[PDB]
Amino acid sequence: ELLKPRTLADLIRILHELFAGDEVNVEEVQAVLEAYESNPAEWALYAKFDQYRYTRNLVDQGNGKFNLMILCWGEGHGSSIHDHTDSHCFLKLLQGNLKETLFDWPDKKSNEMIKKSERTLRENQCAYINDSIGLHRVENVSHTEPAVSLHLYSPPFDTCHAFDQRTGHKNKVTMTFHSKFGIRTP
Ligand code: NI
Repeated sequence: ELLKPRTLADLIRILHELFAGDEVNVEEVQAVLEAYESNPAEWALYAKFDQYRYTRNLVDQGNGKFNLMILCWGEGHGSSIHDHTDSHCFLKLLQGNLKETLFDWPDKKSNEMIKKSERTLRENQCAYINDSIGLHRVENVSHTEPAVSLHLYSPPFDTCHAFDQRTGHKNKVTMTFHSKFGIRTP
C-alpha cells in the first residue's frame, strides 16, 4: 500500500521501499511526494541559503538508487535551462512558489529557444520531468518570499547540461552540493 507520509523521515522510509527494485513507478512516487504535508521544522536543517544563487542540499542517498535533496532559492534566484541526464526528476514545493518554463530540445541550427509552456508550481505540489518530456528552467520570481523545494533524481547524477536560450548551444556543468546531511560542504 502507498500510505500518507506522516513526516519527512516517514517519506524517506517510504521512498526507500518504492526504489527497492530496479524500476520506478513514476506516478506512485509523485503521489507519495505530493501527499507529504511540508512541515518546516522537519527540513529546517537542510534549508541553507546563499545570498547570490540557489543551493543544493543533499538529504538522502537512497541506498544508491536516488539522490533526495532540498534546493533553497532566494528571491529572484533561478536555474539555467537544463536537462536531467537520462534520469527521473521529481520536484516538490516545500515553501513558496517556483515558475517552471518548458522548452523543447534544440535542433542543430543555432536559433532562439522559444518556451513551449510555463506554469507556477505551488506549495506541496510535485512536478515531474525527464529528458523525453523536454528541458526546463525553474525560477523563484518572487521579490519577497524564498522558495524551498525537495528534489528526487533517479538514478543519481551530478552532471547535466545548461542550454543558451539564444542559440540552443549546451555546455556540460558539474553540480556540487552546498551541504550534505545538514553539514555545510565548502
Ligand atoms: Ni531541473
